[PDB]
Amino acid sequence: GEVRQVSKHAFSLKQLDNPARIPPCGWKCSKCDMRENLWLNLTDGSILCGRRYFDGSGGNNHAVEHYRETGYPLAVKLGTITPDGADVYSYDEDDMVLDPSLAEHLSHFGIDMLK
Ligand SMILES: O=C(O)CCC(=O)c1ccc(S(=O)(=O)N2CCC(c3ccc(F)c(F)c3)CC2)cc1
Ligand SMILES: [Zn+2]
Repeated sequence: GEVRQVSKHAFSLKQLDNPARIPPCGWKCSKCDMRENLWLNLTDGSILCGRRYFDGSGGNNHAVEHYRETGYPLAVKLGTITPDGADVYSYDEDDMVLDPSLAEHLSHFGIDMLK
């Protein structure tokens, strides 16, 4: 349906130790020159570009390629984080999802969504 369901990964997500401090702006894909359509993987804090859709819109597939190598399922679209939530995608469930632990998962990378 249209409503975003809770990811089965959200409660128990393992976030790796020694995370980067993710700034509030100015990000780049670590694999190419893209400065828009960037996805923060919530396990490892990688910042990588969104996929090429079958219409030829979107990025260079760096975040999806990283998922295929790591199995790390949850990513948040940088620039969509507000006090009211964010755009969160599950590669595993293949859907936009709700992460009830989003505030904690972002706080891991020094992101205060409330700000
Ligand atoms: O990228 C990544 O690596 C991570 C994010 C990701 O894989 C992903 C996949 C599917 C969706 S979606 O199902 O919500 N939807 C898919 C069609 C999109 C679209 C594109 C162009 C349009 F012109 C349009 F009208 C719609 C809008 C978004 C959202 C995100
Ligand atoms: Zn890229």
